[PDB]
Amino acid sequence: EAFAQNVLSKADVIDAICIFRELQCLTPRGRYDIRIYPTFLHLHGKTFDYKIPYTTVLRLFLLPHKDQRQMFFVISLDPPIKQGQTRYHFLILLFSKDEDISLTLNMNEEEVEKRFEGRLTKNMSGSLYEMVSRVMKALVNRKITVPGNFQGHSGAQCITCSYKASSGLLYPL
DNA sequence: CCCGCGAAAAAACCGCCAAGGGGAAAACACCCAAGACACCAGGCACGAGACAG
Repeated sequence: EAFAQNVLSKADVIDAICIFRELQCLTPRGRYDIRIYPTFLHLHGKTFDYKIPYTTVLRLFLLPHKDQRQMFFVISLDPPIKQGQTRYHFLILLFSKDEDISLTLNMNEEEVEKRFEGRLTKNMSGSLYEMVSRVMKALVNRKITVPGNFQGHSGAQCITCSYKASSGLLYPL
């Protein structure tokens, strides 16, 4: 804080709409902060960084976990973000239902009303996954797909099955 | 039906295979396995309980 104050005392600072710090990502793997912009999102990592325009997004999927304790937030990309010799077709995020948050936008009330048409507010609070879903919806306009009318025998909304030498969850959307 | 329907001499220009299907070698990528890098979250240590004792 002292260094920041010393910097501000000499600089003339004039941005991101909202910044989520450290969100459990599964594809790619690791903790990544997410900065929101009017036309894209900056996925900042401890080493690698990516920038996904909203024009590249195709679908947003919000799925529950088999144990009913976690939430999967999937973003379908196009073109896929590239990293050396690998291309990711989906951005997967993992959240916990008991992981709340309180966010405040970097905009004013009237500007938010004009931009998001009242879909968002200057200050919000609620579950982390709910907040991310609401923000991404208000940004992309695409509706977030949710599980259908399927309910497995174990009461879960998916089936545990293998695929390409790897276990995982299959959701009938 | 078969066969014939004059001796010839000179010149010129046009006629100059193309496809469908089978096979060989090559790359072209899928699948599988193993190593090395980023990192993150799980154990250890410490404070601060607090709650039975």
